[PDB]
Amino acid sequence: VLYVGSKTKEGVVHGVATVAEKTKEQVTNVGGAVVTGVTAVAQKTVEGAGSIAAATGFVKKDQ
Amino acid sequence: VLYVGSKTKEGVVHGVATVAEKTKEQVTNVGGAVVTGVTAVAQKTVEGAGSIAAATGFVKKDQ
Amino acid sequence: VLYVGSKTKEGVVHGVATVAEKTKEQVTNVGGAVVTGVTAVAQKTVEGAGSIAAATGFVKKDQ
Amino acid sequence: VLYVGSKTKEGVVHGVATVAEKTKEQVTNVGGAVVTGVTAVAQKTVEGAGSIAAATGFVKKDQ
Amino acid sequence: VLYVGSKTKEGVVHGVATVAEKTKEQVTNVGGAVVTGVTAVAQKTVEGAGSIAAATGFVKKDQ
Amino acid sequence: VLYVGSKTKEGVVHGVATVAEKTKEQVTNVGGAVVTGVTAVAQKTVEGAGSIAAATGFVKKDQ
Repeated sequence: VLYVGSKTKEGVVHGVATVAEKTKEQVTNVGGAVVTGVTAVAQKTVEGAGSIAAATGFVKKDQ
Repeated sequence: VLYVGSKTKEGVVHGVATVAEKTKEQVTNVGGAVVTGVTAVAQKTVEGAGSIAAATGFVKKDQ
Repeated sequence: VLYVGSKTKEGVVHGVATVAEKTKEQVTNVGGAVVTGVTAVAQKTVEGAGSIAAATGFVKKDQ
Repeated sequence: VLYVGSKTKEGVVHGVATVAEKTKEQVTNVGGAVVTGVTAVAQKTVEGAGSIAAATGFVKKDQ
Repeated sequence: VLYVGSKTKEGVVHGVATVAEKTKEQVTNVGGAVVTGVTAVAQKTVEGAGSIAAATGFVKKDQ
Repeated sequence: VLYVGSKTKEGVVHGVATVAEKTKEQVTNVGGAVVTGVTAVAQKTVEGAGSIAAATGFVKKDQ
């Protein structure tokens, strides 16, 4: 018995109950980015950059 | 018994109950990006960049 | 018994119950990108960049 | 326009999301009654006795 | 316009999200009554006795 | 416009989110009554006796 990786739990979501009552919901975007309504998300990365809900703007490079 | 990778659980979502009552819901986009309504998502990456709900804008490169 | 990869669970979604009542739902796009309504999605990548719901804008390269 | 019975809603269940993870579940009965696991039930009675989940025991009448 | 019964809502359940994780669950009954696990139930009665989850015992009548 | 019964809401349950994690749960009954786990229940009665979760014992009548 070495158990280098034994019974683990990483990057895990469980047992989520959610209600959302909304009569009106609007999103208006003119350029850029909008991220809305992220729920019950799990991720695991090995040797990388992990972004869950990352809104980024204009990425310009002018020479 | 070495169990290098034994009984694990990574990048996992389980047991999610969700209700969403919305009489109206609009999204208006003019250029750029919009990400909405991501639920119960799981991902695992090995040697890579993992993005779940990533809205990015204009990626320009001018020379 | 070496069990290098034993009984594992990665990039997994299970046991999801979802209700969505919406009388009206509109999406208006004029250029760019829109991603909406992603639910119960699982992915695993090995040596790659994994994106689940990634809206990206104008990717220009001018010389 | 009299609208004696207009747009009503009585004895109604709507928009229910439910998850139930149970590895083991036993019921042992020796006489009597057992009622278990009633979900999302609606009833309307007019001039009567309405019982949804009513477990009753030995109803004896000896003379 | 009299609207004796106009737009009403009585005996109504809506928008319920529920999760239940139970590794073991036992019920042992020896005579009598047991009522368990009633969820999202609606009832309306007119001129009657309404019981939702009513466990009653031995109803004896001896003469 | 008389609006004897206008837009009302009576005996109503809405917008309930519930999680319940229980590794073990036992009920042992020997005669009598047991009522457990009633959630999100609505009732309306007109000219009657309304009981939601009413456990009653031995109802004897001896002559």
